[PDB]
Amino acid sequence: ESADLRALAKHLYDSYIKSFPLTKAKARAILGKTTDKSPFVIYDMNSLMMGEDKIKFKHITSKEVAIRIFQGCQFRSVEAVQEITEYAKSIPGFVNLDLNDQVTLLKYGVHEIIYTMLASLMNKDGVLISEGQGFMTREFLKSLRKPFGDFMEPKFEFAVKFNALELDDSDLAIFIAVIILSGDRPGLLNVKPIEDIQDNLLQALELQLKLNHPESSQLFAKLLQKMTDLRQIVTEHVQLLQVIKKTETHPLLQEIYKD
Amino acid sequence: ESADLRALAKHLYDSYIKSFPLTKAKARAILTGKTTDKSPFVIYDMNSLMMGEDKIKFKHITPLQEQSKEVAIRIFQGCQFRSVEAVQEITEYAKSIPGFVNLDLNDQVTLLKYGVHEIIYTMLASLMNKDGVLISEGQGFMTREFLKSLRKPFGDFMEPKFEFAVKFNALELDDSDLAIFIAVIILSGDRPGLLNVKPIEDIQDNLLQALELQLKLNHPESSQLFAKLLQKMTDLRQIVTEHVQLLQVIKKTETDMSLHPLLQEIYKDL
Repeated sequence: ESADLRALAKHLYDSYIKSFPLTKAKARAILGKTTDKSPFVIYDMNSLMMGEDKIKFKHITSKEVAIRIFQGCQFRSVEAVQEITEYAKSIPGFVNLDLNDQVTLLKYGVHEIIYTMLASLMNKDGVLISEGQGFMTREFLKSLRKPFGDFMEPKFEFAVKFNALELDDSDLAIFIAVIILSGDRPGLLNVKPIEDIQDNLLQALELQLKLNHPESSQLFAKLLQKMTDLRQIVTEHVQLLQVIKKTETHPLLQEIYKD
Repeated sequence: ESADLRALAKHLYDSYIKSFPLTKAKARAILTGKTTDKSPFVIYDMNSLMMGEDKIKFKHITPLQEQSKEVAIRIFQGCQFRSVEAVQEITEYAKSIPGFVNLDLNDQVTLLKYGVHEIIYTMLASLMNKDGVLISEGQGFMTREFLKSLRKPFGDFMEPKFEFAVKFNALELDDSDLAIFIAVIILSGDRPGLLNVKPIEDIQDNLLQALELQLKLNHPESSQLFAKLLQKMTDLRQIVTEHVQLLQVIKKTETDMSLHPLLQEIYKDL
């Protein structure tokens, strides 16, 4: 009954809160009033350099600033992937799946989930970095050299539209689960169970959206159609990655942050 | 009330039958073996193609020297004007979508500019099965294999269409479903360049409501089909792009073959 879907909804939520440090609620308060610890604003080359100094960076140390930002973005991408992999393991039924299938789903669902949540740390003027301690302005990012100047923009554009839906953490938890249980990933050895689980997640999400957003007409449908926006954001990111790789192309560091 | 939603479904289904000669119902009866219709002539090779001309009448593109005005090109020019026809048909359909003609002239053109092809492959599926596709109103049937064996660049145009058609057809949707779905596709508020997005989103929202009702009523047992169908809109975007790159390869592999102006204009695309 309803209960069953809510139980699953509460579960994914609590699981989402444990797996992810910076939630959308927290990020919003930061982006948002809660004035008494405003983030360090990076909008300048000097801002950046004071920032790397003042604020905390576990990924670095004459090498373009542009190239050191893009790399950073990647380093952070790899952290999120572990957070996501742990959360996926809490989705009822995910572990019982063929181990290879689990790997393929994660392998293809990671970018989509990464960008969905990035929107939670974004607004039309910038993004939260250093897991909330900072805020890199959109203008500063768009301001980087040729290939690197337009690498976050497509993401900011998606964020503005996705955020229009005004979803919250409890909404997003079920949503990212649906994305992981995608039966159309290439190489899947057994689609039925995956598809059988996404179906159950889709009902939980639909009910969750309806109880959580009575007035928000057909929100379920609008969210599901934003899933194309992501696919395009993903296809489009691997393309710049192509370009770049014909700019830049440590050996041990390259192995950890492969794709 | 849902009564307003059913009326809307009934209305769109009606305009759909009126705007599209070859429906899915007719397409299937011809493909499966029903007496309600006749058998198609099958084009599975170079010679069936030859024989295809007499029997099957298209006039579109019939002979132009040996396979030199290449069977490939000839088939392509044909598939071009068929596309042009579909566009006109989808255009006529769109005019009946409540509210669509009441929008800014600029947006109407932009909605069709981007919705047309997504609709063409959605509907083209009804004319396909893992083995081939109906051509010339269903009079003919061209094999997936004949089509994949063409000149280096043209043997790649239809495959991702078949690829999509097989999974999409797995949904077992009928004409009453597609009419509302096709409507939704057109009323896409996120199209690039839309001056007014709001009037459009309010119309799609109602259509989404109509489609949502339609599915659960027409497909009682097919769980979450509504979400399953919406997610299909993704495979559609990839069909389009995938194809634009090919049109770009064509535009210069063959500088002697012409592209229909209509199709050309709709192409400063996505």
